[PDB]
Amino acid sequence: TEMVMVDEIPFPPQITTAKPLCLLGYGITDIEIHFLQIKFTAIGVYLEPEIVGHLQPWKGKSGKELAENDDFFEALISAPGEKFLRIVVIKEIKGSQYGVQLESAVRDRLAADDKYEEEEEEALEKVVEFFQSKYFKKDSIITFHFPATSFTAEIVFATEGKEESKITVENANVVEMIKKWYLGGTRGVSPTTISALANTLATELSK
Amino acid sequence: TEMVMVDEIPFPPQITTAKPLCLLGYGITDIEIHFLQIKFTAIGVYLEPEIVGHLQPWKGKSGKELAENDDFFEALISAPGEKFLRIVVIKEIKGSQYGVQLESAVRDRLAADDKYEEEEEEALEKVVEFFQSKYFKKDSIITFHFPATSFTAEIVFATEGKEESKITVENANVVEMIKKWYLGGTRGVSPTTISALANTLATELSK
Repeated sequence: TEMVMVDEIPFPPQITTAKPLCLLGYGITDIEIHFLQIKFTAIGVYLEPEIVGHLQPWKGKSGKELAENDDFFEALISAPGEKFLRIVVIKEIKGSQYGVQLESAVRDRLAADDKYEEEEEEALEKVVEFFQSKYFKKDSIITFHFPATSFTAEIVFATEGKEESKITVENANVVEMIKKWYLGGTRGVSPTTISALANTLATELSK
Repeated sequence: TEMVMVDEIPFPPQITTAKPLCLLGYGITDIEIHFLQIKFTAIGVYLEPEIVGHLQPWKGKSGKELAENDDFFEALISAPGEKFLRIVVIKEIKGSQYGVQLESAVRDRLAADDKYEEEEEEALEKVVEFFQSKYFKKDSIITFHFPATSFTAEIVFATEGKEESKITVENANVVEMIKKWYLGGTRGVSPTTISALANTLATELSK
């Protein structure tokens, strides 16, 4: 089966964790400023096809109204089942620059919920340390696997030449805010990914 | 004599037009966002040493107070004498992306002064057309020469391989707003260049 080209970067149409997962959304992170676009990463979102059954309260809704519906994305983020994010570096950067973008996104959300406590701080520190020790060359790959059987996340960094590097995040709140960074509707870091997911899910939910 | 390294790009310490001109300020254009710096261009500002005599109303002022003094930079922009800007591309871009940044900076200033009239529009169109036909490879060089003897500007684009390409801007108002884009104090496109000029001129004005 053919790779899906996401802004000229190949993505598998299916990934298997504990279950077969389908590519149901993809997009990029970028900035458009001074009449210029600069692309940072490409993203693929992999979900169980059965997620359409968990999202039946939104059947008949269009992609445009699902794209602006933060309750919908809240349900998707918390739906039961396996989930997997695949991120491919476009602009080379220091690992610690992604670390701090992540840390700031997670800390901000924890603080807003008053959940920035000892365990969250310790878990987030371990994630920051993990990225601090990496260099994100172009086509490097970060993956976030969210298993259905625990409120944890396994983070893998892969780059040609080196062996895969891995950590497991054990704090549920930190794991939730990582999911929200990428998947929280109008607050997601990648509006293109949100629109693709929302359009793909609206179509599946109409059937 | 040694080249002056401006963020790893060489700049002559002196350029000769109608008169010998000294490098009195240099800096970069950049964006700092998402905990990351992206550098667009390096700038050198070349002025007659005699400009210190035209700026005597600001003698005894420090670099920090000259850096926040828009009357000072207004006097520098309009002072008599030869002036030369040298811009070296760091991030490769389309010519039309610099064209539109320029056009938007000039048009905005003309509009604020209600000077966006037929002649200005025609002159600015010719500048936009000039850049539209170029590709700004890294280390390409844009120079703006402002002669003391007319209210005009000669723009030169140079890149290795190709011959120099040149146009002459004949509209005084457009030429003034180009100078202000780069040199207008707290409104300049390059705060680093402003600070360097202001510190260099403060020191010379103290002698």
